[PDB]
This record gives sequence, structure tokens and C-alpha cells, in this order.
Amino acid sequence: MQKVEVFRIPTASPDDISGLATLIDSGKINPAEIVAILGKTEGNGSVNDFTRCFATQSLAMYLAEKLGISREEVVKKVAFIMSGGTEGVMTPHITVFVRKDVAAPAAPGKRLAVGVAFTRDFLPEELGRMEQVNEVARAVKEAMKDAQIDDPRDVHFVQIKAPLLTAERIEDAKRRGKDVVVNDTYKSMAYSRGASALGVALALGEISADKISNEAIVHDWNLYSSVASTSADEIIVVGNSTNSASDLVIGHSVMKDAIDADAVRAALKDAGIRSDDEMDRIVNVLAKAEAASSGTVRGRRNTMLDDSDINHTRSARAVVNAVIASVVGDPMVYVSGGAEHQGPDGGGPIAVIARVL
Amino acid sequence: MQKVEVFRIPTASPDDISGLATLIDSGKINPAEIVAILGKTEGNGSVNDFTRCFATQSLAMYLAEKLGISREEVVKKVAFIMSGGTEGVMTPHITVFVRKDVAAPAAPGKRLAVGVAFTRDFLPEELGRMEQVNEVARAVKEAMKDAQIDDPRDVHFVQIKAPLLTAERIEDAKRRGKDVVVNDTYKSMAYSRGASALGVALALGEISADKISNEAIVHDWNLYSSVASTSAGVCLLNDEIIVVGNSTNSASDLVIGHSVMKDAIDADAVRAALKDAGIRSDDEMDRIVNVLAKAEAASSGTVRGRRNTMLDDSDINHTRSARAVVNAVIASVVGDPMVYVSGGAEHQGPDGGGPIAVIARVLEH
Amino acid sequence: MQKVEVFRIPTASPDDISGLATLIDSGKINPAEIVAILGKTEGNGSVNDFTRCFATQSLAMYLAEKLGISREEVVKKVAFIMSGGTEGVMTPHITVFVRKDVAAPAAPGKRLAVGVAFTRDFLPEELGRMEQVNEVARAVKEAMKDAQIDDPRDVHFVQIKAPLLTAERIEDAKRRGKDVVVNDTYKSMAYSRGASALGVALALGEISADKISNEAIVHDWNLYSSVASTSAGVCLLNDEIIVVGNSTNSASDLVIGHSVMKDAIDADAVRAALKDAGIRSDDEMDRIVNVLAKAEAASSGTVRGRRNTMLDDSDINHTRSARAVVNAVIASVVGDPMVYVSGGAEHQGPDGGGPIAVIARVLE
Amino acid sequence: MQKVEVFRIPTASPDDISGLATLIDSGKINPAEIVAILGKTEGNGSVNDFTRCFATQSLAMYLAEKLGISREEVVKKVAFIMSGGTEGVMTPHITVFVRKDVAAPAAPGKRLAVGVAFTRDFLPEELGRMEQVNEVARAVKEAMKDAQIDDPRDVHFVQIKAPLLTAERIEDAKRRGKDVVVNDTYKSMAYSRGASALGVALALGEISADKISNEAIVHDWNLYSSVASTSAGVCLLNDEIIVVGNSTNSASDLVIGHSVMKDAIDADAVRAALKDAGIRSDDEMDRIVNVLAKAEAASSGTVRGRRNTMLDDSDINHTRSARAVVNAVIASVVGDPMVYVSGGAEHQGPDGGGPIAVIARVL
Repeated sequence: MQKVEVFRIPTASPDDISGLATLIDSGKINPAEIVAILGKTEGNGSVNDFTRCFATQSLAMYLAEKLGISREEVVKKVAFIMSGGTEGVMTPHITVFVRKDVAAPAAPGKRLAVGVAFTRDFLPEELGRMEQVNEVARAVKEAMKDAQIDDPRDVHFVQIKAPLLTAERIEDAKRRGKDVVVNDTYKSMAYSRGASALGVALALGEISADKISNEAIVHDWNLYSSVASTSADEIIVVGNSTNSASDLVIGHSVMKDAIDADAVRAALKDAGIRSDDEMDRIVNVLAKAEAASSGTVRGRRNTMLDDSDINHTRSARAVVNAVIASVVGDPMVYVSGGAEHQGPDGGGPIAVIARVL
Repeated sequence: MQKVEVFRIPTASPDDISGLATLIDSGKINPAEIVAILGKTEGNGSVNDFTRCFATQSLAMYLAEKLGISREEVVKKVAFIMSGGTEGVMTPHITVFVRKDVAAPAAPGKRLAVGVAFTRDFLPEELGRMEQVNEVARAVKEAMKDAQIDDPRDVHFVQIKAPLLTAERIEDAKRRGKDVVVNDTYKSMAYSRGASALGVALALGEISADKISNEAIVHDWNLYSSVASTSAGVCLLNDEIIVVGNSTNSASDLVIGHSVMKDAIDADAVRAALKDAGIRSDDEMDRIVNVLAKAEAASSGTVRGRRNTMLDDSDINHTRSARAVVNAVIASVVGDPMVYVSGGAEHQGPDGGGPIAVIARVLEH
Repeated sequence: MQKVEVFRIPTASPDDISGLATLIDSGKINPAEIVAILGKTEGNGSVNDFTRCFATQSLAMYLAEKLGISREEVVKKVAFIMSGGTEGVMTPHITVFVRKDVAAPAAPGKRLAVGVAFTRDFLPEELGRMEQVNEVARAVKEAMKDAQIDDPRDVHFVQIKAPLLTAERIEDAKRRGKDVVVNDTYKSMAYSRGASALGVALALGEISADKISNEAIVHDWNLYSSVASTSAGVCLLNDEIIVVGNSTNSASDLVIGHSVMKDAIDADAVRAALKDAGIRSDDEMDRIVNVLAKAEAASSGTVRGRRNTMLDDSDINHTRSARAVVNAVIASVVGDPMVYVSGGAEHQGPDGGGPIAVIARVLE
Repeated sequence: MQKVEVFRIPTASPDDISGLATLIDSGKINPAEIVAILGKTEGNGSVNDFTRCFATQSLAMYLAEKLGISREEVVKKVAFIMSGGTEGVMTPHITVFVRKDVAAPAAPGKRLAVGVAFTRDFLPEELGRMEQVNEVARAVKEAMKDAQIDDPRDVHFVQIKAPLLTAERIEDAKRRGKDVVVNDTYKSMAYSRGASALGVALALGEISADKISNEAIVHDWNLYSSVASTSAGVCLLNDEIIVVGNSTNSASDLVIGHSVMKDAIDADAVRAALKDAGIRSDDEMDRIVNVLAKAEAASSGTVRGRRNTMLDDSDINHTRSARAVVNAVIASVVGDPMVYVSGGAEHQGPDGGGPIAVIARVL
């Protein structure tokens, strides 16, 4: 029987392993049972943001030394998804997911479950195109099976690490007689995120296949997933299963715009938190944020897209973090920017992991 | 009988007067009755933010031409308080305060009232010191009289335009054998804002005189006003005071209420301020005319014990982040990001928090 | 006979008219003879940069009050070109161009001449396309005629004010069944600047017409003008053209020369432009009136084979870095950071470079 | 006999060790003979810039694995000086200093020499104060002895990696009843850099001791060293001193020279430093190994009487602008933007200026 444990650990810097080291050294976490670490690191969240890699390197070194294995093996075994940008009051932190096989009965109802799956490698001319959608969908279905979750309504978060294009890979594509979707590495990141999210939506039945095409993969924003969170294949499916002995559950909603506190409260209620006085049972909140293309919120203009000093994803992260912190009373929550085909234009999925009663 | 009207006007740019012109040309506003305009302008919100002066120059030009007087007279007649910095989802806009003398009875209970007062000019060596505190207090009392407000519990917003130090005034002080509080223009802005807010607190009985001293004017963050909102700028000669509250002798269809944000994410204080302005449920939100609030990064570097990078971030200044944060919180409470959030809250609410006021239409009056 | 005078005036702020007012009050400048003012103003040089408009509004007010005419007429009569962004050591300032008709013979040789011309209004669907190229070329030719300059080799600066797209203009174009070059206001600025610069190059014979097409207007960076300096408009909807060069029929005590910076550190091009304006050694620098240059980040991400981060830096926009760099280079050559450098150089010099001109006093 | 070799290596990212690995694998550098690595890394150069420690961590890992020793020993054996911030056209890169003991005759005249010294640990209450000045001076003299340099006029670069205050050390000082020079870690970096540079100036005889006091240590900017280059950092302890100069008892194929930039656009001082390093015409530029320079915003807010906004820009830190400017000036003089420019020059050149040194090949 599977038991999932989730640890929200404050960090002092991208390389701070002290909270994790404390949890391993106290016996609460067997490092061999760690399956994923999702971080908010305090760099600028830009292309040339190496704090994500600094955090990943430091955690892999620490765990490799604790486990007696190489850094390469740790990075092959554990997903490392580092979301840069800690604007506003957002608190840098890591959320560590541990999965144990325990022989004990479940508890009343359904409880937290996690599954992992990988896709095949993509050719450069396949990024941002239907091949990526379909391979991601397949891997998502496999991850649901791994989690022993059969109902897509019980899937609450699909975390993806997706590839990107470099100049060298574009030259490879050109040499082989192929054209890439866009001759721009940064924009290629947007195309990879969007294709991956549409693949998630396809796998879960949130959109129908006849509505998805290559031309739609950066154009039709009416197509989006309510659970996808993609970052630039490795797949983590998080949901609830009847065959789980986890003392936790996950629920979610979708923010319609950057100030949609109602969606935050709906996600809280869906995770079993039914009043403000139960807030302390939250383990973590995970959300996507973005600037709406219209340049407005509820008909009100803002400068996010005109401001040459602060990039728009930084502002959106700060804003949505402030909103969530104001709902839940805690700014140490995960907010990630760039939500192509992830929730509506200007909004994004939001999930809550909470302890049961 | 006094009637105060307040108009919140979206702007397309710092120099956009079209919404105000529309209200004047349709007859809803007599420009001669405008007493103050309080703006959020979309520059970077710092010292070298010229969008504020741009907005003020454009409005003074427009109103001077509408009134048939000089810009100098318009600026002498109308308060122009421009808060730069529209970070996050905060929507650039202006709030126009109009005070009319109308022949109609006062409304039942207390209703929106505004009063005006000016201080004497200050010598450079007096800014940030007890002389400014005391002069601000006196002027606030005069402004309460102008507003027909006798009870300090009925004061809900005290807007101040305060001075700052320049190099020439510091040299003047030195030449006269005197020292100034700081040889730093930006810190002088902080000292002027803080002394003015403490003067408000003194005038309203929020703190006792025996607890206030020069050494306290920047060091003891336990001394603060819950209604003061202070702003430093160009003019810099006399403190200008606008008192906003409620009076029994007012025929306004509006009221003001307030609370204090305990921290940058204190949505509860937003709800308390809304209820104090007569909005008792989410379904009455549409009666809001405007929200006016102070925001800041806490000196501790934390919010409710959680670290953030606001004070270490060399890309985004901490007051920019704080404005974005508190504006976002308020917007999430009221469903509208077009509210006024102003930075730099020395002695205005607690360290890391700030006053929050709501001007709202009354119900069934 | 035409005489052009040029005054470089330090500013303390965007709305600072005090230096110009002082020059007017001393009798050195007749405001009725002012034809253009080109400023470097200290905002961030972006979309939401209102220091440019603040400077123009303040100057138009001042001149309206000095001349006894309305601001609308002043803005109709005098070119106001405010380039935001004063990064690095670059000093905010304005350069005022005055053109008088004086009764005096033709100074020996050729001397500074300036001409002005306006185009028709453009439809939103015309920006970034060949119609804009062709109209800009026409206007450059008209401005050359106004300046009494017949040789395109004698054009040393072509300053343009160009339109941009807003959401309303895009919707207007759409309603009539037309598509615009890009549904993006900032990129529309790039397309308008580039088409205008290619129109200048076309008018001056720097590139040949069959090689210019709509698809070429932002894709083929081998097409550029060596004297064009173009800037999207703040609030007007058209192109305004100032041609600055030298004419045999000029009595000016100044000349203009130019070169092209090949990259952001091409100090040699600075010295070549100086020599072309008659400054042949460091000891003649004091005859400089102003230096005018375009700057940009090269698309390659390198300078002389050396990588830089200008295009990856999410904190500092790349045009900001290029202005800081090229101004610093020029300042280090001439010993003065108070020179005009404007960013966004589509079809203005090579990829990663830009035109650079020097106006200097003669010695006769 | 001492031989110093210096290698300027382009980097693709903070963690890029490939160029160094190539130089080791080809036999040009024996890593056991590496004494220092000086980097320009492409982060923002601020407080929350972790690209510097990322570079140090990556190099220490690589060298530890190549040398068969622990990371701690690698960091004990090799100086790691990482200057973040590659603004303008400045190119990320590393400069590797290798010191060999070779049995070869003394080069004619003076040639490149390097010496190393460490100070004792400092108590928190000592940073930014005369005790730091004096200990730096002691270590500088020891490094000169190590370099076989007796004449301070032959010292052309004194690189110091000097400490800072942290919250834990301030709390330690508080527990023991002591106050620190400033209760601010970021400002503490400025005080430590300035005290260290004044210690350099003291050791080399560039300023007299009677002119130095605590009140002068962040106030009297007329007291400065023309060769000191000092740098503070969280990543690793900061008790390291490198003296670089020329000695008659050296068998190297390089020399070092220097000047002082009077302001951020002082190209004349660049040319003077090149000539001082043996580069006498533009056609000999190719003998440059590297240029190392300090840049800063002048307190006046002007350069040669012309105003700028560097100190007013709340979006771009003023040191970022100064690095971009000075890198552009040097690149325009030498024709190459891959040169070392580091920000924060307290007591390093005049207010608004900074030292500039050139390491160049002989002919």
C-alpha cells in the first residue's frame, strides 16, 4: 500500500538544504523514498536564472552523499522542477514529495496518490506540435495508472518538465531538412509549455481531440487544462485514490483572473478545508499565474505589459502570491509563471494539499 | 449645507483629462467647486518620477483654461496629490473631490465632509522635528473646524503634502549656524512624512504628547496614526492638510470609514474598513467610491514570519513590491484593482502595515 | 541665403526650459526661427515613458508664451523629437535647430543646411509595408529640396517621427477588412521605424528598390541606411522629416559629417565622423556642437565574437544597454557624455551598429 | 625560480568549466599549480546573485575531481574570486593564474611575480575599522615577501577577498557586549572593501598612516590606493590576499602594468596602463592577456561636469551602469569586451574612478 507524505520546507537560499537535512536526519523522511522536489527559488526567474540550477545541484549533491550514489543517478531518479521568481511577499521554499510502500489499510474514502511517467525523446521539429501533445497524453495516462487513479476527476495536478530549443538544435533540424515551429529559443519555451498543457488536457478528457491542431497550439486560448503546470518529458500526476493510506488529500480550482480569490476558496473547499479555522491543515498551495493578454483585469487597465522595468511574469507571480497569501494567511506558497493553455487567459489552475480530519 | 462629491476617473495616461472634461461638459462637475484631485500615476513611483509632475501640470493647465485663471491660481486653489507607482494590477486613475454649498437639508446621521488647512512655512532646520509635529497638529484642528467635524473618532483620512530638504536649504541652515535632521534628500522625505503623520496623531489624540520626542520621530515605530496619509513633492513650503471624515451637519450621499492593515496581506482589515463605511456584505461592494491605503515592506523582511525578498531585490524597489502586494490584496477583497495605494508609511499604521480607508455611497438614506 | 544655427543645452529635468529661455532672453535665439528641438530625456525609454511628452509639452508651453501663439500651433510649426533613455553616463539635454534667412554671401565651400517635410497620414494597415517605405522616400526627397541639397551624399542625418499602432487603429483596419503587419504595439513600433529608415535609404540611393519588400522590411538586415535615425511617434499619426546635411548655398558657421559604427565599441567610427566634420585631432574637439548616434544590440548576441547578455537580461532591456554602451564609447572619444544616442536601430546601420554624425564649427 | 602563467578563458555560463578542462587536458596548465581563478559571471551582480557561488561550486567540484582531493581542500588551495555582473558588452570569462617553480635563469629585468597571504580571522566588531586596515597591511607585506618583490612601485595589483558581517556574527558580537561598524550586512560589504583597500594603500606607502582613522574609512575619499582591488562575498570565508607585481628574480614571459582611471570615461588612463605594460602601439594590442579594472558612479552624479542619472535610477543599480560604461570604454580602447571590470571601489582610485591593470605578453 502506497502512502504519500509532503513536506513544506522554508529555505534560506537556493542552496539551503538544512530543512531537508533536518527532516532526513530526524527519521521523518527516508531519502530513498523521495520522488520529487518542487522549489520556489529567489532568483529573477529569467532565462539567465541559474539559481534554479544552483538549487538543483545542491539538493542532488546532498542526497547523493546521503544515499551513496552519484549526482547523475539522483537526477535520473528524482524530478527537479525549480520555478524561479519570488516577487512580492512570496517566500522561497521547497516542497518535497516522498512515496513509501507501506503494508497498512487505507483510511475512510480516498487519499493522496502520486504517479510518475516519462515520454520518449522528441525531435526538434516535433516540439510545439501534435507529436508532443500525444506523447505527453500517453505518459500522463501511464502516470495515472502508476498512481492507481482511474478517474480523471480525481487528478488534481499534472506537473511537467518539457524540453526546449537551442541554437544548436535548430541548426541540427536545418541540417536534417526540417523547420522548427519558431526560430527563437525563448518563444520555443512558450510553445513547449502550451503543447504539453494541451497534451495533459487531452489525456484527462478536458478537451476533445477534434478541437486540437498544430495551428491551435499557440493561438486558441479557449483550449486549456484545469490541472496542468508545465515548466521548461518528465510527468508527475498528483490526485486522490481509494487505494491510498495517505493522511492527506488534494483538491483544486481555477483562477479566472489574477485577483480571483473565489477560486482560491473553491480550491480550499475541494481539498476538505471547509472554513477559515481549518487553514492550518493545508500542506501546500500550488498555482499558475500570468498577465492577461488584454492588459486589463475585470475591465481595469494595468501596466504589466508596458512596464520595461519589471517583466510581466514577475508581476503576475507577485500579484497572485499576494492574493493567495491574503486568502490563506501565508505567503509561503508555490506560484509559477507562464500558463500557456493552462487555465483561461490571465488565469491558471490552483491546487491545495491538506491534512484530513 | 455642505455636500461633498467624489469622482473616481480612469486615466489612459498621466496627462489624460478626458474623463474629467467629460464630467464637466456634461454638467456633473462644476470645475470651480473642485477642491482636490488625488491620483495614482503609472510612473515608477520614486524621486525621479516625472509622471506625477506631468499629471499635475496637465490638470492645472486644463483647469486654468476652464476657470479663466492662471495655472498659478489653479494650483493655489486646487490640491494636487499625485502618488506615482502603479505596480501589479493597480489601475492608473484620479479621484476628484468636489465641495459644493447646496441648499438642501443635512442627511440623517453623519455624512462625508472635507476640511482644508495650511501650516506656516517651515525653516529647513524644522523639518522632521517637533516644530513640524506641532504645526501639523494645529493645522489639522483648523481643518477639522473647516470640515465641521468636532470628534476625532469621525476623522477617517488626513492627507498631507509635506516638505523635503534640498541642498540649498541645507546650505542655508548651515549658514545660519543650524543643523538639519539629515543631509540626505530621500531620507528627508521619510522624516517629513513621519513628522507630519505624528502631527496628525497628536492632533487627533491617537498618541499622547508626553510620548513624542525628536528621537522618537524615526526610531519608535510603535508611534503611529491610523488615518494619516502623507506625501512629499515639488512645492515644499507649507504643509497642506485635507481632513476627510463624517459630520452630522453634512448633506453628502457618501460616508467614509477606515481600518488598519496589520501587514501587506491583511485582507481582514480591508473587510473591516468596508464594513465601517457601511458595506456589510460582499453584495454591497458596488457602493464603493474609492479605497485609499498605505503599503510598505516590513523592516523585519518577513510577513507573518515568512521571509520575502522585497528589501534585497535590486531590480524591484521594496515600495514598488509593497504597492503591488497591497493593491492586489485590496483588489481581491473588493473585486476592483482601481484603488489608491501609496508608499512610505512612517508612523502611518504599524511597521509593514498601513491605514486603509473606504469612501462609499450610503444605503437607503 | 539660408543660415542654420545649432545650440546644445543641458537640462536639469524633462520640463526644464531654463537654458533655452536664457538663450532667448539674451537675444542669441529668435524663437520664431526655431525649426526643431531634439532632446535626450531621462525616462526609461519604453512604451510607458512619459518624460518625452512632458518635455515636449513643457517646451511647447514655453515657446507658445514667448511667441504669443497657441501650443497647438507651436507643435504644428516646430519639430519636437524627444529621445528617452539617458543610461550610463549620458547627460540629458536638448539640441535646438534654428534656421534664419540672412542676407550674406555663400560661405566658402559647403555649410550646414536643414530641411523639413511632412508626409500624409498613414492607415494602420500601411505601417511596416511598402506604402510607408515609398511615402517616407518621397518625404525625404521633399525635405532635401527644402534644404537646397541636391547630392544624397551630402545628407548626414535624416530624423524621422513615425506613427505606431494602438488597439483602436487595429480594430479600425480590421473593420474595413484589412490586416496589419503585426497585432502588437511594440513590434509595430519596430516595423514603423524600420520601414521609415528603409524609405530614407531608398530616397538617398543607399539601397535599390527591387530588393525592398514587405517581407524584407524587418527580415533582411542587410538593407539599411547609413544616415537615417527614426523614432516612433508619441502622439502624432504621420511621419515628420528633418534632413540635415551641407549645402553650397549655406552661410552656416557649422558643418556635419558622419560615419557608421560597425558595432557598439567602434571608436574608430567616432573618430572618422569627427574627421569628416573637420575635427582631425583630439585638440580640435572643442569645435564639436553635438554628436548624434543610433545604438542597438546585435542580433548575434556577440560583439567581435564575444558573447554578451544584453538580449538575455530580463532586468535591463537590451536597448538600454546599447545606449549606455555607445554613449560611453562616444564620451570616451570626445571627452563629453552629453551627446545624443537613440535606441532601436532597425535598418539603421548594420546589425549591432548604427549611424553616427558630428556637427562641428568650421575654422574659416 | 618562479614562473607565472595567465590564461583568459571564455565561459558559456557560470558553471562552464570546459575551457579550463581543455587547457588542463592539453598540458598547458598543471591544476596542482593553479593558484587563482578570477571570474566575470553573468548574474545581476547584486545581493541575491547566486551565479558567483554557482561558478565557485562548479570549479571546485571540477578541480577536486581532477586533483583527487576534497572540495574543502580545493577551496583551501585555489583562490576563487567571482565578480558578478556582465553588463553592457562585458563577456563572462575566467582568468586562471598558475604559479610554477621552474629551474631556469632569471629573465632580464623584472617579470611577472605573484605572492599569496592569509590574515587571521576577524571578530565581527573588527570589520570596517583600523584593525582590519592593519591586518590587511601585515598580510600584504607577507605576500610581497612571498612574491620576491621588495619595491612597492613594482606592485601593480593587490587583489583581496575580504570579509563581511552576517546576522549570526552581529548576534555573536551582541552576545559578547560589542557593537559592529554597521548593523547592516550589505553596507558592511562596503565598509569591509574600503578598510581592506586602505590597508593595501597603507602597506604599499601610497597613503600615510597618520591620515587614516575610522572616521576617514568611509568618509575621506582623497585617501585611496591605486593598485588595490578588493571584493567581499558570502560564498566562502574572506581571509585571502594576492599580491601581483614584477620582480627581477622571476622567469616569466608576462609583465603587469597599471594606471588609475580619473573618471568612468578616462580612456587616456587605459592607454597609459597599456603603455605601462609594454604595449607601445595599437599593433601590439594582441600581446594583452587581460585587463582588470574598477568602475563606480561618482558621488557628484556627473562626469566631467555633465549630469547623469546613474545614482537616481531605481530600476538599474548604479554599479551595474558603471560596469557597463567602463567595460565599454576599455573595449573601445583595446578592441575586446572580454575584460575584467569589477564594481565597488571604496578607497580604490578617486571618487568616480578606479585602478586599471594590464597583464601582457613580452616580445
